[PDB]
Amino acid sequence: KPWWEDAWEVPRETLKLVERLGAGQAGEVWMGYYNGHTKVAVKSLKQGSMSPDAFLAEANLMKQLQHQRLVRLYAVVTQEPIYIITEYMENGSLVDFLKTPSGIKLTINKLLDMAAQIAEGMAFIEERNYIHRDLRAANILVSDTLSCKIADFGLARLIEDAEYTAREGAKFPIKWTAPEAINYGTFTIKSDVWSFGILLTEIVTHGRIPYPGMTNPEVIQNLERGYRMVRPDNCPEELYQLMRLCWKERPEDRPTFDYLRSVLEDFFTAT
Repeated sequence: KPWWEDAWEVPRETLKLVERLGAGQAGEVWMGYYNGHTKVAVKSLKQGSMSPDAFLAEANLMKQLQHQRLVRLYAVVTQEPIYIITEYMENGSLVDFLKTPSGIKLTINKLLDMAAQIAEGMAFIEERNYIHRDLRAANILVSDTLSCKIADFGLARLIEDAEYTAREGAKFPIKWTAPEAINYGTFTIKSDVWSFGILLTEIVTHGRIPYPGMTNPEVIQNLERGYRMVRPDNCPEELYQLMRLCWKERPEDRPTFDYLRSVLEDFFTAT
């Protein structure tokens, strides 16, 4: 729908940017207010860094994925400078939140609860035939009530058949990416499953880098031998075994997100 009929377009006058939340080569993210009273996050495009069409594509996809466990699209301003306005998550990225005084104090029970919330959002993404491709603790946002939501849908894609193939020179974070994706550029919801297992290690170590003390080549070498990440310190064996399921060799042997959600809720409502 053209902007003049688009229920999501808002005049830029409705927004007041107050504090920078994040910055990058492609733009910034600011906390601001919509119509004076409503707190929101505003993602601005750094003019020239990337195509505006590319930037806006993420908003168009978010329109198709509305769910409580996914950061919600609020509005867009499609005239330059362009903005994607979204739901504000007070405690920022989970990977950062877990290192704060509040985060450090969380019990394993609350961490299990948070993992279950994340699996619940991915189960929605899964059932709608989408994939995220950048599932890591940096991309999980935390609300003021310590509820988690999936964010950053830049790489997210609608899966027509069963797989999306990235193009030749596409590069991805080796430590979080599934081997078939590193090797063949092939992504499916099972690749996200692999990433979730890695994400679980980030939750339990309060934000530590996965595969401690290893470089990317060492990670690849170890994986190809049949090894997986060494048990993190103070990681409940039940959770470690759930991670191992996420890291099954064959994509088809990895569980669904709805299965992971169900198990993590049992773990939580046990601890």
